[PDB]
Amino acid sequence: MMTTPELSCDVLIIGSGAAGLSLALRLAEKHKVIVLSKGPVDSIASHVEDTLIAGAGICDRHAVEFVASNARTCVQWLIDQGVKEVETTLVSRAQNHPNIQVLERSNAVDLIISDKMGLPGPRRVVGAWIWNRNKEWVETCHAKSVVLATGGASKVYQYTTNPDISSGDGIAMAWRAGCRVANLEFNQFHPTALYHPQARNFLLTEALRGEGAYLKRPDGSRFMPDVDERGELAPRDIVARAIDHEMKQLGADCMFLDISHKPDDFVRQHFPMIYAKLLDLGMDLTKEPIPVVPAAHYTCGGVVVDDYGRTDVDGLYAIGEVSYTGLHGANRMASNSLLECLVYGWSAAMDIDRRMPSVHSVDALPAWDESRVENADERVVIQHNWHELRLLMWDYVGIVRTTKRLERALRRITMLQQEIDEYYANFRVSNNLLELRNLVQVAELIVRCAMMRKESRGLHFTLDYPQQLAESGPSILSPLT
Ligand SMILES: N[C@@H](CC(=O)O)C(=O)O
Repeated sequence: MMTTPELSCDVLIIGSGAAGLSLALRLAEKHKVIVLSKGPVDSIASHVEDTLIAGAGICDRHAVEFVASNARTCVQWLIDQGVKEVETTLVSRAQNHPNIQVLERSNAVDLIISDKMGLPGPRRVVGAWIWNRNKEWVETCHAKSVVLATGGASKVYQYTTNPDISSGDGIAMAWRAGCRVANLEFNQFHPTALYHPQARNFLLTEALRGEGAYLKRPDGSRFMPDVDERGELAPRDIVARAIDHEMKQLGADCMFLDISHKPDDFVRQHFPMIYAKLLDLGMDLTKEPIPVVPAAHYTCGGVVVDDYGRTDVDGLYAIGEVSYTGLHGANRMASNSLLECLVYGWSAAMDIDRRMPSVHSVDALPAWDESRVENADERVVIQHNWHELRLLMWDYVGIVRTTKRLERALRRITMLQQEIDEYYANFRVSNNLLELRNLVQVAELIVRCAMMRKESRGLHFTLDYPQQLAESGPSILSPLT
């Protein structure tokens, strides 16, 4: 049962995006930090008002003012660290810091909570079990504090702009550890991702439509003027809903983006990189329409945190897209996702620093169960379930929602949960199984938040409740009820 941990640190940071790496640089000035990477590593007043408007009336004003007031000093700190040229600096710094150990190709399995090993005092995180992909075994990491910085949950959807950072593992682990989550119905979709077998999540920018690109049905006709007087210039969420409608109504695999009516020099001049990438895949931006589908892009909800980035579990923090701070409300304003992870990283660091002397090391932790069950055919079904989840979320908790579609999603999600419990119990850990467990867990939370909201607001659009409620707030789920 109890054994000496393979790994020990003062702060375990799960996730290696901008949020995780910038917090790592802050804390590693004083503390031993491990970073787990899944793969290779205007006035304040107007910002506040713009954020509140973007959030469609359910922003937490306290959080909005917190981020807007501290934005400039936290961005200056980032610049002084030596500044996606931000990622180049952060990755280089994190890999060359004496007090940071970057562990690549390692997946957190679950958080180790003190009350499950008879430690006295209020329950707190004391470490995590970690799947080492190169060694194919589960290790134990002792940590005095743990920070979730794993990104969002967009991978629950079959189309996603950034799959490698959107598996929802931080949200699922926090839920299993007893944390509230919130606002998981507010998922931002990019309207025009390239639909091609070798697209590698390539995005067609809205600048194409800004310069006059048309959005076409498979038969060549333009659908945007039929639904919005601004046509292809409508706001992002309106374009995404229209594409979703056309695809589902027509049973079409994709819509099409076409600038071919513009002269060829106009196209090559304004979008040289887009023109270059598409001809490499066999598509001519100056002659033919480009196949596009919407794609899940950003999770405005997540693990509930306070001003310090503290979750409901002592010692456990969450910053960046994995967290729900209240900053965003029902939608996202562009620049706020970076400001959020800098400001809450600063305040998390302050709290972690002040808390550290009171935390005493644990010299023995519960080892991972043997988990030796193996059936090769059942292992293949894990992949079927993974695809089934991502498709049902696209259909039933997608861009356009209805009450009856949400019911179908919850029914299937519940079935998958019960099957996972029944069929994969004590299965040997694998990346696919961990991802399936987490995707299904977070899908349940997403659909339960979407079902709670009896109105259309921001990123939550339901045909059954087209209007906004006069008074509203966030959708909060508790695992303790
Ligand atoms: N904090 C990053 C994403 C992340 O790593 O959570 C951003 O949204 O800018």
